[PDB]
Amino acid sequence: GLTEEQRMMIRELMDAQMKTFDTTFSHFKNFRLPGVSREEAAKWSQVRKDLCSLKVSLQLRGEDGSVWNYKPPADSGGKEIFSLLPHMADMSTYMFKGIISFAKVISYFRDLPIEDQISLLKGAAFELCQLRFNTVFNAETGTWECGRLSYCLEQQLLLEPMLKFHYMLKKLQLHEEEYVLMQAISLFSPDRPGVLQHRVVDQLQEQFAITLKSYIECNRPQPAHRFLFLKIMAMLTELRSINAQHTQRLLRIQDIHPFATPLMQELFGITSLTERHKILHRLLQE
Amino acid sequence: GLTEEQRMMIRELMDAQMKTFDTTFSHFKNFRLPGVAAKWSQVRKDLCSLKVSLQLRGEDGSVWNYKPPADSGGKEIFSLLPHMADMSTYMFKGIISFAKVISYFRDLPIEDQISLLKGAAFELCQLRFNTVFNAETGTWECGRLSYCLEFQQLLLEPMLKFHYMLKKLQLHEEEYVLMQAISLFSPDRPGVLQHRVVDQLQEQFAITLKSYIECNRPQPAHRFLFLKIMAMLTELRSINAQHTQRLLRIQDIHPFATPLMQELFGITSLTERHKILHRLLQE
Ligand SMILES: CC(C)(O)CNC(=O)C[C@H]1CN(S(=O)(=O)c2ccc(F)cc2)c2ccc(C(O)(C(F)(F)F)C(F)(F)F)cc2S1
Repeated sequence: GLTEEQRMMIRELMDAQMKTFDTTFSHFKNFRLPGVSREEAAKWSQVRKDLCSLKVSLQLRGEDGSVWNYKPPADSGGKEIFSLLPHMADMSTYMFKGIISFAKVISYFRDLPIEDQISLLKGAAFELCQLRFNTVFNAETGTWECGRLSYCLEQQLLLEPMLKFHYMLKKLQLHEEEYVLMQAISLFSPDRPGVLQHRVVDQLQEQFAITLKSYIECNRPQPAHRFLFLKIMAMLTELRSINAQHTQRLLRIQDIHPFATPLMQELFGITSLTERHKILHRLLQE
Repeated sequence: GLTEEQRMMIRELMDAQMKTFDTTFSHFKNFRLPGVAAKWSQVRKDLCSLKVSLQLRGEDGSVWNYKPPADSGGKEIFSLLPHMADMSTYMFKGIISFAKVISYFRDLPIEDQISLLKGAAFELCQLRFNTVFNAETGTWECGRLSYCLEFQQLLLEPMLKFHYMLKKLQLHEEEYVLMQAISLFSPDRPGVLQHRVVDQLQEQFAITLKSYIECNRPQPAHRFLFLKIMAMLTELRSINAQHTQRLLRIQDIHPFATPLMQELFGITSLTERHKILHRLLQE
């Protein structure tokens, strides 16, 4: 169906995925859990909007069958709005370490300069996390099934860009190979801030895009999936728009309530690329 | 009507109840929680019948709910035990404080103070838990903490039957506190030397309770109330004997009791053998 170069490209991405994506969250342990001025007011009013827009309940299923469940608090008008942030900080960081490992194991990425690698990971980390999270998303129950951990959502949610993305991507019933090809397309994005070898990255992305188009023609019937490829490219455009939204969101919260882990500060630009990104450089050279 | 001596007696117990019973459970903190041989066949039969889910409401409105694991079998049946022991110890410390602020109890030799406390701790705890028990939901509403029952099968557990039965009488605060005093001043407890004084004390609290009822409960619903309460107390003594035996069987195959519980229950001269009690009674 596809060429041998195309089959081997997929095989490389699928290997990279099986090796670095802990699908059952079996190594995500020792994480934190929620406990048992005119200019500043404008900041707090905005941050309150950023957080109350997405509400989930936590479910922790014990090995024995015991179930711990965390229902979030209402906006009383204080710090309670930040109860889930250290837990989300640990979850994001775990997910990011997986994504750095994923990129690192790909030859086309490994063969790029360290500075380009850093810039590509800074620009794509969140996007790759969401695509990965989409694979554990249950659209019937409104839940992300993260092994023993579950995140249960509480047309009200269909307005929230992040939620509409998960519901829509899940609707496409994508294959493991298609999710992984979406990951490469997003990772090898030439238009990222700080990318030097723009030409090489553009030729790499186009080859991943061609392989995805070719994979759809060979593996899917006629013609229900006629525009599946273009539907996928639309989702990635939307994903990049949610990424810009999410960076402004995170930075605003970080500004009034510091919560990001050391790796999150590096990825998001919270206070010479190798000098400003020492954790990332270590992780890439391991 | 009530005599001046009876009115003062109620007043004192009521004042002792408020000083020593934190009904909102606001000072209950730093407690353990479940993690995020034919004796085993009997110990499992003790634990299984008393199945509860735990709820924790934060000041913010946030709620942590714990659903327990099923049997077979398996050390998972001992999940709520460290927590239960922390809650018990906290209640027993309030019961100890309750006894201490009572003049009638203070004027007793330290050995009898220990003997009465060892005999009544569980009984007084059960009486105080009944006041926070909601019979409509089967929940002990202990402030931020809630213990919810997971039917004729539920009623097969005497401790659980006692709670529904006692709640049906719809007792006043004065009646609950007089029951505590009657159960505390039990002359028949092991090691009680001052039998006569304790028995005289018990008869005056029982007389005070009878007088309180005649003076305040004239409704047909409350006919025979005094004798029902007295039958409930005898029933509470029976449950207490069964509970001590259940605890000793659980502790033997799975040690969980705090140092105060080991003292109160016997788990291993009176003042030396009960150092913590002796300290608490002096402090
Ligand atoms: C008043 C309250 C209690 O309602 C406030 N809302 C919450 O505490 C919801 C949590 C969960 N979510 S979420 O609902 O958007 C979500 C949950 C699970 C998922 F897998 C994906 C999204 C989330 C996601 C990212 C992020 C972050 O990326 C963000 F803070 F946005 F930067 C983080 F990981 F860095 F923290 C935060 C949250 S907070």
